This record gives sequence, structure tokens and C-alpha cells, in this order.
Amino acid sequence: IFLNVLEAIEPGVVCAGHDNNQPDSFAALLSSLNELGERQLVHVVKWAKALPGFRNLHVDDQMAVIQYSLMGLMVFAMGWRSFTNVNSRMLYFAPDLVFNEYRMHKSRMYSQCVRMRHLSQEFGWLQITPQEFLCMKALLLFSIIPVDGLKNQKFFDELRMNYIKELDRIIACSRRFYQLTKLLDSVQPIARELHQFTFDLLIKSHMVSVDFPEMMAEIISVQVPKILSGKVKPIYFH
Ligand SMILES: C[C@](O)(CS(=O)(=O)c1ccc(F)cc1)C(=O)Nc1ccc(C#N)c(C(F)(F)F)c1
Repeated sequence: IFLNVLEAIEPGVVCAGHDNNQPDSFAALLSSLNELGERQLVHVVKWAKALPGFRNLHVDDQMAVIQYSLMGLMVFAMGWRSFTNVNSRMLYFAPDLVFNEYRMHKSRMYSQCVRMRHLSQEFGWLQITPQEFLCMKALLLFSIIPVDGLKNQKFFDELRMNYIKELDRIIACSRRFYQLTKLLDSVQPIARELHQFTFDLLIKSHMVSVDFPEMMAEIISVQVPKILSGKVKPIYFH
């Protein structure tokens, strides 16, 4: 049942709407990445609310959790797409927004892209199955919270424990659990760098001609600073 549900609600392909015949400039690439974030968020919200037990969370906690984990969720899914499509050769953000070495450099996110390709490669090196991927991604949604707790922290804690149990069931083993939890932890440092980069970019967006959609601009200025200031922190296993 659990896996049936995860497979049924998994989001489909999402395009960035990037004009590929235009020069690879910083402004053009990040305006497209920003738009893609706006588009993937829409799918992530519907995905999360359809997750087993998610609705048990307080309404305000639901939105908060989705916004705090959006970056990591997108990174993880992206690494899996790149692995399954181009075999981690390039970064497959969207069918119409694939990053090669030139784009990695022009986006001024080269170092982060390298780490993301490393993650993508892990899917191959660890021979991660579609089921493991699905369970792990669901767990990622429940991996970052306010140090002072959510409105209803007990429900969240209960749910997170349940999802950890499901990952354990899919594996069933100790070596595998060690490897998968290590992989999940590796997403956070990456998300953090993207969060920092995104924040700085928003602040100076008017000077570098980069456009940010409404919802992304709100999340970057309201939720992301909470993470960068230490009020909201990821839940590491190790
Ligand atoms: C630079 C940026 O455009 C910032 S953003 O999308 O507006 C954003 C704003 C706030 C967040 F919490 C998360 C993401 C970005 O990280 N976009 C983005 C778009 C698509 C994908 C994918 N797939 C990813 C990444 F997760 F893979 F890095 C990142």
C-alpha cells in the first residue's frame, strides 16, 4: 500500500520554459531556474499533501515543512533524473534546461553543480532502486524543522518515525540503512549552499537582471533566512 501510494503520487516531468536558442548568460539561466523552482513548487505541494499521514500535520506546519525542504527535495529528484536520463553526465534540471560544463560555469553555480553531479552519481554507485528513491525522497520532506519546534511537533515526530520505518521495510540490511541514511544526509549541505546562493542572488537581483517569481521571492525572504540564521535546521542521521 505505502509504495503503491508513493508511485501513484510521484510528480511527472516539469519544463522550465527556457529559451534554448538564446545565449547562455547568467541572467537568462537563473531567471529560468527561478521559474522552474516556481513550477516545481506547485507539484511538490500537491505531492506532499497527498502523502500518507501528511494531512495529520497542522495546516501551518504543512506549508512550513514544504517550503523549508523544497530545495533538498528538488536537488534529490534532480539527481535521480540526471542519473536515469543522461547517466549523471550532465545536470538534468528539466528536459528544456540541461546543464553542460559551460552552463555550470555561466550560472556561477559550478561548485554546487559538481556536488549535485556527485549525488547523482551515488544513485548509480549505490544501485538505488526506484522504491528506495521514493521512500528516501518522502523522508526528505520530514528532515528540516525549527529548533523551537512546529505548531504540533509531536505529530511531526510521529510521522517522521513512520517514514523511517517504511525505509527500513523497503530495505528489508544494516549496511544498506547506513548507506541510505548517509546519502540522505549528503543532500543537506548541498541544499544549504544553494539556499545561501539563492538568498544572495535575490538581494542583488535588481543589479544582475535576474527575475524571481512571486512565490519564490516570498520563500527566499521569509523562510530561507530562518534557515541561514539558524532558526530552522536539518535533521541529520549521523
Ligand atoms: C536558484 C534557484 O532558482 C532558486 S529558487 O528555485 O527560486 C528556490 C527558492 C527557494 C527555495 F527554498 C528553493 C528554491 C534554484 O535553486 N532553482 C532550482 C530550480 C530547479 C531545480 C531542480 N531540479 C533546482 C535544484 F534543486 F536542482 F537545484 C533549483
